[PDB]
Amino acid sequence: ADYVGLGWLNAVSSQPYLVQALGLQPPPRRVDVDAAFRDAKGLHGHQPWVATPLPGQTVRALFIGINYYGTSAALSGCCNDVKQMLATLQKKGLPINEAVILVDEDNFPGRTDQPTRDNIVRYMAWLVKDAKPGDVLFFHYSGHGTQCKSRYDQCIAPVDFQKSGCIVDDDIHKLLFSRLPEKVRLTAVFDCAHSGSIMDLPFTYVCSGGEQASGTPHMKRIREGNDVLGDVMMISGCADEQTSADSTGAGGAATQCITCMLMNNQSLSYGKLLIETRDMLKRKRFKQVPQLSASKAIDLDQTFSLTEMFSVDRSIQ
Repeated sequence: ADYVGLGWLNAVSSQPYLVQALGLQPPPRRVDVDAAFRDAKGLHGHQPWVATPLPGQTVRALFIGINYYGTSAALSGCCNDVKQMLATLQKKGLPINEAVILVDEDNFPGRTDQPTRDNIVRYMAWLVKDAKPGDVLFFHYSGHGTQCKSRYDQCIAPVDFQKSGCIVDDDIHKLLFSRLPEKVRLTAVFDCAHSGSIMDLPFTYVCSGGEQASGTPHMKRIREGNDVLGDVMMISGCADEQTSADSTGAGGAATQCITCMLMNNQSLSYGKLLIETRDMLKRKRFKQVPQLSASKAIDLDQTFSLTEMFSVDRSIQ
């Protein structure tokens, strides 16, 4: 229960790891959200550490890390990403009331269960089911992203995807984002080397190579219409959108982005902080740059946090 003390902040690798593309999958079993929320009743997490509670706010968190041990899909770094995520939240004192940890690593302290399709679906429902105004939700996934046939969709691969199929981004959006009420904040981190999904969110900002701290970044609308009431922030990695003057991938970029953002001790804005994070990723030889997506156009002059509602950038329709 002292994840920092186990070396999970400072004594594990924070370097890129290899992620070879999973390859096209057969059609998945689409989510019945009713069943998911039914099967979530009676599910519970545990308090992973003690920290100073935030008055008027409760914090819930779901962490998923999948290494696919023993298979041709095996990855070396995804459970290690969850280690770093947990230790960073502990170091920064996020007062998590209930956490669920779905990892396939044995002897992982605090592990709740295996990251199978059915567990991922029902625990995604668990994360959002009790959400009241002021609540703070946190979600982290590190594992394969790929594509699956319809009846292509972007999807994530549970540890038992070979038997149970994948989970479509469209269904993740419905489980995690669509059922939040107003005045609830969620942060979702998706560390997928080979899916460019932003989980169908309407606004995004990519911190590409030409951005400068002395610039004035804004999010942009990329989808018409919106079904998310809550304040959802997503961090992922993507290809640099700056044109260069000059499948296998690097895993771990999104996790390094969020942990770096949190480890910065200076209360920087979203905008300034993403520049620092972009520079870190390049330094450490990651392929990706930071991508911040959201359910509202966030004013990037707002201070980064996990806990606060967004200040809306009224310049973005």
